[PDB]
Amino acid sequence: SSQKEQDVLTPRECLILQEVEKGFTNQEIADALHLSKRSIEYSLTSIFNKLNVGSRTEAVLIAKSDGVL
Amino acid sequence: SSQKEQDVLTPRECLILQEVEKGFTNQEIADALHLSKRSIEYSLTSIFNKLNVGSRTEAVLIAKSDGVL
Repeated sequence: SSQKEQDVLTPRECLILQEVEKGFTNQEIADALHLSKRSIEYSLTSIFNKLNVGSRTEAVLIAKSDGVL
Repeated sequence: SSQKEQDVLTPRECLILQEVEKGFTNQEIADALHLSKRSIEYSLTSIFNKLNVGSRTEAVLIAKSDGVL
């Protein structure tokens, strides 16, 4: 639970991460969740707060750092 | 030379990567190169092509994947 950070996030936020950390971008996340590059960006900017991510770059970076991918 | 992909890039493009792969975002790249979020984004979107990066996410992701950070 509190051990995790990238997966302890909200279900969508976790989906967000996996789609960024995937190795594409927020646009692919939108494409994945069926949202929009506009919609997920609002989740990326908030993941900036939640995951202490810089904006998106850490969302994908920290995942590998942790061992997620 | 041809072995590298992330660092074989243009001097700026390499600087771009290191600032994304750093663990902040393109905005920190802008702030690092003293450009702008609007100018580096133009480099990120082209690094999409150069590095085969998905937009920016791979720029920071693939770095760790390779062992850059």
